[PDB]
Amino acid sequence: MKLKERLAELIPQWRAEVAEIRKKYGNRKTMDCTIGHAYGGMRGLKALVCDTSEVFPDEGVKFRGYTIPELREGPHKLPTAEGGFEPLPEGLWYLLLTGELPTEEDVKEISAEFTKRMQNVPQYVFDVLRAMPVDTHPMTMFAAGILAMQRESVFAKRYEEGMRREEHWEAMLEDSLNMLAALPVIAAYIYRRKYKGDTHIAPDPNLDWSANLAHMMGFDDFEVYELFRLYMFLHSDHEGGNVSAHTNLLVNSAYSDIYRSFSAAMNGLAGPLHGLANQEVLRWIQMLYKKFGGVPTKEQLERFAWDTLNSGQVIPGYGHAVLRVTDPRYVAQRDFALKHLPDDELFKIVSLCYEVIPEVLKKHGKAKNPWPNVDAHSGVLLWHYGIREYDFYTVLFGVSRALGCTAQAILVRGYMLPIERPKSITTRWVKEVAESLPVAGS
Amino acid sequence: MKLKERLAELIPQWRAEVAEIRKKYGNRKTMDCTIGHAYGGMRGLKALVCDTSEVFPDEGVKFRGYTIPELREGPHKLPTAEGGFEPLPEGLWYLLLTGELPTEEDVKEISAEFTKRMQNVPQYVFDVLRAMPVDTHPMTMFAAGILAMQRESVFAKRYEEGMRREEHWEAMLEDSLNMLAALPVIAAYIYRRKYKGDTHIAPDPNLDWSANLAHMMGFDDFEVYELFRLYMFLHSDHEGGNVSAHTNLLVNSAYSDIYRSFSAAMNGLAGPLHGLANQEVLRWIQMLYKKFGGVPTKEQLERFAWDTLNSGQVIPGYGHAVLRVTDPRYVAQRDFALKHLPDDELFKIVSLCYEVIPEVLKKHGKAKNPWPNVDAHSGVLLWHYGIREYDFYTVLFGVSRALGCTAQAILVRGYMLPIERPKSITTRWVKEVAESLPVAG
Amino acid sequence: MKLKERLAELIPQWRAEVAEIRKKYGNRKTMDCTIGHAYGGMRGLKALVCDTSEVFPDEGVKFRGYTIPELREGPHKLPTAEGGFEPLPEGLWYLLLTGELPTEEDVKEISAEFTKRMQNVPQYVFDVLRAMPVDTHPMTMFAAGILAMQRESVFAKRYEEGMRREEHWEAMLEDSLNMLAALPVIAAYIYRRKYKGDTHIAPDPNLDWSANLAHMMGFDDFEVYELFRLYMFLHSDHEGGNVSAHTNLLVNSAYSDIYRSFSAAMNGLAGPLHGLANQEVLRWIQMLYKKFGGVPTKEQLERFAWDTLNSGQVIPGYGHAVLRVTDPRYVAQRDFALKHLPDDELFKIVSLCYEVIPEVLKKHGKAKNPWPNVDAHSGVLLWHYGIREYDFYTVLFGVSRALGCTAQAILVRGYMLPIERPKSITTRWVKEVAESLPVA
Amino acid sequence: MKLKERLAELIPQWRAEVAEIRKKYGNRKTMDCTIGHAYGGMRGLKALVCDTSEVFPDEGVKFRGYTIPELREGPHKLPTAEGGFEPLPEGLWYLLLTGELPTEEDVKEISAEFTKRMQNVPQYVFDVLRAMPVDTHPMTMFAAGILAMQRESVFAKRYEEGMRREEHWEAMLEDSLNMLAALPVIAAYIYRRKYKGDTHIAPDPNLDWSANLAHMMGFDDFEVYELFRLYMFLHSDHEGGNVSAHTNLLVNSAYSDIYRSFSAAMNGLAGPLHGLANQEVLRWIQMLYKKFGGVPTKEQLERFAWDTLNSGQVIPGYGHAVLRVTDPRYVAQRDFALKHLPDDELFKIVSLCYEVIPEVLKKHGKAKNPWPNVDAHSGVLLWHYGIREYDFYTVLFGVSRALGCTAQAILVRGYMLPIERPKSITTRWVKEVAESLPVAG
Ligand SMILES: CC(=O)SCCNC(=O)CCNC(=O)[C@H](O)C(C)(C)COP(=O)(O)OP(=O)(O)OC[C@H]1O[C@@H](n2cnc3c(N)ncnc32)[C@H](O)[C@@H]1OP(=O)(O)O
Ligand SMILES: CC(C)(COP(=O)(O)OP(=O)(O)OC[C@H]1O[C@@H](n2cnc3c(N)ncnc32)[C@H](O)[C@@H]1OP(=O)(O)O)[C@@H](O)C(=O)NCCC(=O)NCCS
Ligand SMILES: O=C([O-])CC(=O)C(=O)O
Ligand SMILES: O=C([O-])CC(=O)C(=O)O
Ligand SMILES: O=C([O-])CC(=O)C(=O)O
Repeated sequence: MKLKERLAELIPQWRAEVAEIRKKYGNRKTMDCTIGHAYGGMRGLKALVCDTSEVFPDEGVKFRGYTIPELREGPHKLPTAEGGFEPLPEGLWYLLLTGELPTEEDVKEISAEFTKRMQNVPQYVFDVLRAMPVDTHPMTMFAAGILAMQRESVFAKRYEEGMRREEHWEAMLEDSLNMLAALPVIAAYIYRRKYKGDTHIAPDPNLDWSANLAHMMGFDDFEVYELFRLYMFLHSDHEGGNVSAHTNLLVNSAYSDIYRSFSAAMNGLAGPLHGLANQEVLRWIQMLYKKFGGVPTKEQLERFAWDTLNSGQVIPGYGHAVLRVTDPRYVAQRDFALKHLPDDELFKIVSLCYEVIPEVLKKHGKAKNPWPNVDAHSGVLLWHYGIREYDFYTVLFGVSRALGCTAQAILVRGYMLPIERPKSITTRWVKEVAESLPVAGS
Repeated sequence: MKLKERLAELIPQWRAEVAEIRKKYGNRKTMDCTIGHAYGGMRGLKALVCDTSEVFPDEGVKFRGYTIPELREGPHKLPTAEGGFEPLPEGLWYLLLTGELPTEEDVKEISAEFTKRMQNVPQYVFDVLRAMPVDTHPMTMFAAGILAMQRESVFAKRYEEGMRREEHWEAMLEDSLNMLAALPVIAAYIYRRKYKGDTHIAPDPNLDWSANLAHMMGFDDFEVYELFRLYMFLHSDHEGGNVSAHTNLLVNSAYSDIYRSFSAAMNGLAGPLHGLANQEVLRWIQMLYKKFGGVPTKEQLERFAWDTLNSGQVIPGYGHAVLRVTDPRYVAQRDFALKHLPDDELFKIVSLCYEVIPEVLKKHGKAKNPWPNVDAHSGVLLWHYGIREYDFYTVLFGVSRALGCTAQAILVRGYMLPIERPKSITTRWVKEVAESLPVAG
Repeated sequence: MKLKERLAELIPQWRAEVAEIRKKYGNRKTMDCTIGHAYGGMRGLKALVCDTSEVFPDEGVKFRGYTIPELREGPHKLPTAEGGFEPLPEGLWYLLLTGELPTEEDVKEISAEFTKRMQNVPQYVFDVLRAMPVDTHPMTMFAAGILAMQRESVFAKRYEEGMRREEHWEAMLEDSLNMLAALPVIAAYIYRRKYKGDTHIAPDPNLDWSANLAHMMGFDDFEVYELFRLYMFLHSDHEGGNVSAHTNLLVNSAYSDIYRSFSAAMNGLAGPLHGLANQEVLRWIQMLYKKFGGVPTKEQLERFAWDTLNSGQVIPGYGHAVLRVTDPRYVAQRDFALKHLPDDELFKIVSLCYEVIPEVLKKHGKAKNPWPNVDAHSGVLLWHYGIREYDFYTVLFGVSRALGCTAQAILVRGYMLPIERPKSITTRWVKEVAESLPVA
Repeated sequence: MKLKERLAELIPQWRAEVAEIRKKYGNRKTMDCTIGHAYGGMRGLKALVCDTSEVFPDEGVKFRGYTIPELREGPHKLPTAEGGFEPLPEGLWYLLLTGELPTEEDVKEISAEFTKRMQNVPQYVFDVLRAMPVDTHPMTMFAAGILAMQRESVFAKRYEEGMRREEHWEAMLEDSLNMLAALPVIAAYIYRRKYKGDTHIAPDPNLDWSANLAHMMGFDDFEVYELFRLYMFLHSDHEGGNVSAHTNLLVNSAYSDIYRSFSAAMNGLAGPLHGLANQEVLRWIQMLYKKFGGVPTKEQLERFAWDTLNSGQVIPGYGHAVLRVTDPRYVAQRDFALKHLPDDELFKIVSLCYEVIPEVLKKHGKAKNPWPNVDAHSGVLLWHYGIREYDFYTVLFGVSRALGCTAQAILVRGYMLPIERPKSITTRWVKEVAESLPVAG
């Protein structure tokens, strides 16, 4: 498999380079660590490594150096499905792992690997899923189902039998192949059992990964396959500092396998502060629609935005700190709606918003960035094609972000990064010492 | 419950204090952040707040200011079971939450809440546990059963009903009582199914929390109860920077409830680098006894230690970097053995090790610490009484450590600390800019 | 446990005696092995060892030298339940193992050990039984339940860890205590699921083993407790050579643990020539009662007996492989019935058969034994007290016969007897050499 | 089906021949019965009839007069798979029942019958299997599933309804066909659940019986299919007197159906001294290999054999109750290894064992047969092809041995042999009487 033969060459180089970076430049200072950082969620503190994606506050997130547009269209385009436009997550994943663009064949090998292993979800994983009351939240069911599959972990097995640190990444790749293949199956199982009368649709062995997720949920239109593919591409990764990506690295750092690290990560993604934005945006949009008995005019939408902001509320999906431009992930999805559903009422509102809202956020002047993010666009897309089960949206997210998390975990284990072990401090000590302490600088 | 009425008075005070500390001293620098932290798992980086316990290099861990001697023996001794000597975790928990020492009444209220609530483990939790093949690792079973119980989360439900941040700690507390009550039942269920022929022993409503775990695992000797109480006490908390306590805090920072954070924390505990040390020690002691056909002499042990150190190995249970004195958690456990099982042979090796290994580690001069930690003593105690299922040792650990994780989670949600969102950096950026960075100093 | 302390003395002794026998007398001839033996199910062949019991053609079974009357009536009467008359099987089991008569206190130890270990049937055993469809034959359910419990086998675990032959008996004893405690629980569960609407009754912790089976099956009655005690006493053991006992020895001889060897045995007891006769007697008694609208005359019964034989059938409950006199196991149940239900009409038919059928069978002139065996009497007792689930009768048998199976397997492992592996022969060889062989 | 048409003529002939023999040659003496026989496991005592096969002390097994070479290569080579070399068990079975060598067409009739009925394993058997904890030994799982399926016995249903003794062999044949079809499915379910992540592969209707078992286990190489064919053939049958065959006859004799008689026989095969030796052989080789970190010297193996003897353990894979020479089932398997895997490490240890272990057992002086048996060789063959789960090896044996068990049960109910019921004797009797008894010569 190209993906592995390649990683067999690159990872020992990278390991040597990281060893060199630690020895030679370990003592280079990047910043001051303050009291503020400890009480402030480490916000700003350069504490983590991640090589799969990087946010440039001018341009947006980039995957191994490449912009999102570049990878969606033009000579840098990632391989599609036969007769498709949208880039397959399978090829995206190859990129995150190798830093290199995959060929057509490279991607067909990953799709085949995911397809073959998609048949190897253990029966007991379903037994476990069926044991959970049906009204359990989908993110609980999802994480639990992932965790139960831990019995099949090749990393745990091999760790216990005795394996060199040099082989960690190989076992992590093998487990990641297995778990990634499992996720559409588990997710679909949950979807079907909760929402669609407990009727189960098997994988089609001719579909790519994302499309199979759609097929197994019960959607077979070409457009939905294309949506799923795009969705999975865009949401795959976003640095390592978000709660879910961080949890993954943290639990991985103790040599806990991907089933443990990833399911932990999902427990994190399930949190209301990490995993709900998509849904809140959508719910808002639909409230607008109900309020104005249809699409509002440019004027009505300005009047509403002003009243929202003046009673101290936020406009969902707009105005998050890190960027200073429009999220490429938003732009990609706008592009998709304009092509395949331009006359959708709820999307018209989203389109009106893209025109109005940043003009209102600029003249209100409370947001240093007035532009939308990826979560501003996704909801209407799902809803249009009849995926209307808000709670489940976070599962879809989780399915995508496993691309990032597995790639990251394979790499840091390839690099042989040590256990994540910050130092906590007590308020007792803060109060003892704070006066004696230098201000940030000197 | 006094604990609640008390937290009602204290947590607003602590919330206002922490606001003030952030405003007035946020800009105070504690240390240099380096490349080395980012590629070194943040070793040393004062990035977290934990007010439940603190490690002093020259004394050991302290719980809310108080040493282990103070609480176990000393002038501030925590309430025991009737007839008992060892401190009840129920009172330690009270202390971790309030920073104040419990009365006998306070401990009984907590004991009584854990007992009542021990009857409220949903049937579906057992269904889930049973659906897992019996040869599944017990820490996977443990974390999965806890996670399944997420459906009963009061936090989760109240968050969606819409609730002020001001009330977070109350929901966290409620869930924390339910979960803690459930942990012994889940852990016992796993033990009985895997190791004891799938026969199930119900909670005794007259036993404290620790004892009930022993009871439900099928051990009713007073000494065993006393061991369980001590164990649960010693292992309850060790700062917030360790993987499990950190995982707990991290996932909690997203407003995920205690079942999600604690199950996640347990996935980290399951990690070979975090959860196995007392087993490794015990097997080490067990190998010595096999090798010398009994307790080695001073001289056999010294040779074997020097041989060990001269092939680049470490001696398990000894020579950890943070302490510079013997871990008081080790001392308390040695005190227990000397008193209750002094002729146990594996104990005799452990005790001999206490004399011999520090001397060999001083002479060898490589260790900045020649002394043992908790993990060097805990195995032979468990094994003495017939808890011999190595893999399950991490579950006992987990049960104890829930006392600390719950306390820390209740607290930081009282404080209303924000989400944990550090910044990641690229090797690409480091390789570019490293040469142009100042050196720390 | 006195039982163990005693076996700890006795088995080393017996093992040395058996060694001595094999060395000094191994080549001592007992009988001729013939072609009839090989094609005739080994009838008469002294091929096996059993020290628990011996079946005398002209006297009946003896348990370690002691007759049923000796142990039920006196002058060597075993301990009873408090206020009971019937011997407790706990006491019989003690005697089968040691060859010594138990004290009262020795029997309470065993009762208390069964009661304690009764609480230790694994949940997964029930899981297994519930997965069997409810119309499954109950002997199928029984053997499966026992076999599933093989996962808790101490012999199996210890064998793998490494143990010398001398230690086998101790592992066999531990498993036998666990399994024997389990059988009443498993039997009751099957009974209650099949026949009593799937409601389940726990062990009562102040009942002996036999009476706990009755209790858990739903019958709380002194006479019933007494019947079960007697029943379990009587079917306990009957030499080494019957199909169930022999199956147990055979599978045991390859170092398979008691769950394997006993479940195998129950597969054999489930067989129509070994375990169904109780039932066939009852049905035949009920047929008589229906035809003649009550208890028949001696004339009506004789006709019906002749009509049974002319239609090519056996008269059930009569005859035996080796017995040639009235089975003492029959007589003991006759005494029970005379005492507790002498006006019961089915019983009346059974009693009338005792006077009439032996004459019929003597004249018929085929049967080598014209007298009743145990199976002639058991059904009408069970039926009288409200146990009417015919197929389940063989389970009760199974629970009892466990007593002798456990004792024998423990002993033979104590002795360290080797694997049972006789030589087979072909019909081709026989045909070629038969003329040249000597006669016996 | 030719098989049945042929049995319908042959069995009445055999029935009558038997009846005549019982009548005419009942009192023919074959040998003396001794105290030795009663206390020595009947060793040598001609106490059973078997017509499928006969084990010669000095040559090993013959199936209906034919040797293994004769049927595998020799002038009377059984039909293979298309493009195959190894003989198919389907044809050996036809030989066992009829005494006649099958055609191509007769073997395809049986293969097709197995294939068709492979689909008819009830759902409840799989429910029973899953109800068992996954760490249950395979041989217990195998026996239990077989036993659960007793519900579908035609013989037990027809017996309960009233059926003549003459229709017995017919009901036994119908049941055997169904059960034999079931055993690969049942065996493969156990293999998959325990060892391959609880995913399940359906039968392939284009495969013969042995190959389909591999297929359903997860192994599809031709050489693997060939190994299974040879394996199922070699372990089919071995006289009446082996513990499994005899347990089957014993239970059969009370009119218990094949599901009861064969599950019973499997509880006997599971014994360390019987079929479980194929597992024990590999466990023993493993301990060897670990002790000397690789292929040991002659001296190291010598020392190792003796240490197992001196610790009161058996050396698995050597010895036999009738064999007094190297087992031709062994020689056959060696042949297979030399051809297919001559350089395998484990195979080298087995080859070494063939020189050394007989030498040890001669000097030790107790074994009547110092040479290897079938179970010495079988494990290494499977291990080579990636079937390394040695606890499963006795299940494969069982699937094969069902062939012999079914052939014998059908025949003996055709002959109408009676219940097996030898006489037991007491030790008390032996003491009193022994001095008076004649010495046998
Ligand atoms: C069932 C099958 O498929 S094949 C054979 C069984 N499988 C095994 O490899 C088990 C190991 N082998 C043995 O135990 C024996 O050879 C068996 C199982 C065949 C038993 O057969 P027996 O006829 O009782 O053996 P044999 O007549 O040689 O026994 C005489 C003595 O030799 C010993 N002996 C025989 N084979 C072995 C052996 N492989 N290792 C150690 N001791 C042995 C016996 O234990 C006995 O010792 P004892 O006098 O202290 O009781
Ligand atoms: C138990 C039993 C099967 C043993 O049979 P056995 O060892 O073959 O007995 P015998 O040596 O007395 O058999 C000789 C003949 O008498 C016949 N016979 C024996 N008992 C008989 C009976 N109760 N009714 C009719 N005929 C009988 C046999 O069928 C045989 O007939 P055959 O010569 O036509 O073949 C036999 O006595 C019998 O069939 N009994 C009835 C069933 C029963 O109640 N069994 C309980 C067993 S504890
Ligand atoms: O005891 C532990 O788990 C280690 C620990 O607390 C820490 O390093 O902070
Ligand atoms: O003894 C026999 O063979 C038949 C019998 O009565 C029994 O097994 O109890
Ligand atoms: O064990 C026996 O006696 C004969 C046999 O099956 C065997 O070698 O498998």
